[PDB]
Amino acid sequence: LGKFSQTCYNSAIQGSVLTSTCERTNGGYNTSSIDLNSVIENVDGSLKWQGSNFIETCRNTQLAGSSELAAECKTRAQQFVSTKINLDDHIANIDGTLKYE
Amino acid sequence: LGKFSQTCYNSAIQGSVLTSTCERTNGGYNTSSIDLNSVIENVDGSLKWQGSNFIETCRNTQLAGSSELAAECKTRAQQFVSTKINLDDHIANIDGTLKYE
Amino acid sequence: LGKFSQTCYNSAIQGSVLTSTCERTNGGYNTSSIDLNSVIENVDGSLKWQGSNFIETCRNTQLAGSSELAAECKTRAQQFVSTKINLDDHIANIDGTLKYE
Repeated sequence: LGKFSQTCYNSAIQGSVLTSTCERTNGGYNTSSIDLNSVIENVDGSLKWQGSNFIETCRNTQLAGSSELAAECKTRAQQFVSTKINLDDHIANIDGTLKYE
Repeated sequence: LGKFSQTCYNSAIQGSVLTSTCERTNGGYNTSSIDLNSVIENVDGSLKWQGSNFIETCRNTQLAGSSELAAECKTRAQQFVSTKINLDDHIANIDGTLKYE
Repeated sequence: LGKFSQTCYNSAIQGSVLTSTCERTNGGYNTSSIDLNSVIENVDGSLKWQGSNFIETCRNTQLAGSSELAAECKTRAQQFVSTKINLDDHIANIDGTLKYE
C-alpha cells in the first residue's frame, strides 16, 4: 500500500505539492506531481490522512441520548493494489528440489 | 468546551444536520441548526472531529529524507509543535505517475 | 535462508505455483515445483509470509525479475460498522445559537 519512494527518485515538497521521478511498469522514468492538500489535514497539531465526507459513506445518522451523533459508517473502500514479495526469503534449492526453510 | 446539551432541548438529527432549541443568556429561547458535515468526518469506519487545511494552518513544509512530510502545525490551543507523516503510507507509483490509493 | 534463485534457472509462476530448474549438489539439473498458496497471505493488499490462501484474493500473479512474486491484491473488504461521537465535545450554545468552538 503506497510504497512510492521505493520506485521513485528526486523527490521534493513545494508548499503542498510533492514532485518525484517514478519508474514505469515496463522501463523508463516519468516525472509527476500530486497536491497533498486534499488528502492530508491538521488534526490537533498532528498531520494525518483525512477521512471521508460522512454523509456519503455512512447510513442511518441519528441522535442518541442528548448529545451523541450515531451512524453505521463504512471502512476504507476495497480496491486492487500492486504488491511484491521476495521468494528468496524462504524458498531454497535443496539438491535440485525446491522447498521452504 | 461545547456542551450545548446542558442548555438546549428537543434536539434532532436529520442527515448531517443538528437542530436544537437553546436558552438565550438573558431569558427566552432560540431554535437553530448546524451542519455537522463541515466539522465531522469518517476515518476508516469511525466518526471524528475534522482537522484543518494544513497549508493555511502549518508552517515550514519540507520533505525529510525519503518520504516524510515534515512541518510545524498549530495545535487546537494555537501553539506550534513539530510533526511528521510518512507519505509512503498512501502515495503510490502508478505506472510512472504519483497517485493516492 | 532460501535464496533458490542464484542457483536455479528458468523460473515461472502459474497461479500460486513456482516451477524452476535447479542444480543438484552432485550432478546436473532437476525441475521441481512448490505451491505457494499454503505459505503466503494477502494482508490488506500486501503479500506476506506467516499466513496462507493469498490466491483467492489476488489476481495476475507473475514472476518479476528472478525471484519476486508480483500480484494485484484485494484490500480489506468494506463493511458497515456502528459508530458514535459526542457532540458536546465542540458544539456550544452561544446565546441561543448552536456554534462550533
